[PDB]
Amino acid sequence: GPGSPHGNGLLYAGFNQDHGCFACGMENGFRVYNTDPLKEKEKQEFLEGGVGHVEMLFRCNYLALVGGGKKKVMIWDDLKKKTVIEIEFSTEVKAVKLRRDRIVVVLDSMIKVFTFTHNPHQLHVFETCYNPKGLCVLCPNSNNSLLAFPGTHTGHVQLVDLASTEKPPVDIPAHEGVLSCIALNLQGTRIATASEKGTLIRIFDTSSGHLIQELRRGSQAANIYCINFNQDASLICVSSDHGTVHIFAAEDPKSKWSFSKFQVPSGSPCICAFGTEPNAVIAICADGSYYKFLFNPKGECIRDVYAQFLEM
Repeated sequence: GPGSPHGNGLLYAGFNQDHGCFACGMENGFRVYNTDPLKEKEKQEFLEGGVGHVEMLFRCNYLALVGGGKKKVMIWDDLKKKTVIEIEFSTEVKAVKLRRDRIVVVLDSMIKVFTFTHNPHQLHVFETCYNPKGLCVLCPNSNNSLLAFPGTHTGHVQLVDLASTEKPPVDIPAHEGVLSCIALNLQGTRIATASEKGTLIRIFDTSSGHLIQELRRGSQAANIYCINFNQDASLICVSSDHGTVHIFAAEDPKSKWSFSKFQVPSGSPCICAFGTEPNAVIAICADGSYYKFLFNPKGECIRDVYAQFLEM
């Protein structure tokens, strides 16, 4: 009985590519929500072993699930409502990423890439640094198969084009310190990264590896928990493990510092993404609380929605 941090069964929460849905991995299965307006869309509460990581690929009606036991990847067919592919590993799976034609499995010190077939065939293995958080982004766009992940050298990001594997990877010396957070924009053209120091968020071009914007979260260290771009990557939001969410101008900004910030009253970690409307940010906490805040560059953030999403 390892339980859950909040005693509510929630082991994992994450957004899909455009943040219109989020999924929770629970001790008894998984749950999927429409993000905004908040709506429960699927609840599986009778999956033995639970689910500790959930990846969504609704465009193909699939999810990828990591069993609570951490050694099985299960491809869930969301029309059939069942697992149709299982891959077992001899080490703990930290994350899984999907696109239409690839299953990407993130282990502690390597990333394995498979075909998305009834019998997955391993195509590539990329060594990483130790990667306990399972950092890895995979663009699902038809015309952008970017895979990016922490390189073996501390602070570096490796960028691979799964569509053109013979071209050499791009090696970004993103930070001096251990990487803690990596995020991809919706177009797959920009990645944002933070080290465990968490004072500076850096945005890089995914073709050249060049640094395009550095943002300052603060002068003191923080544990960065989530980063996400808005729809056109004109803004990013950044959350800490204390539940503070900063909103930055990402492109030729007035300031390197955030122009708006809010903090969820639990003081606990949240994931964050922009809502359906461009002046709103969604924050979701493992304690089961959902928040939608409005923002204005010259005003305080105000709370538009509060909900306990595990009560639908």
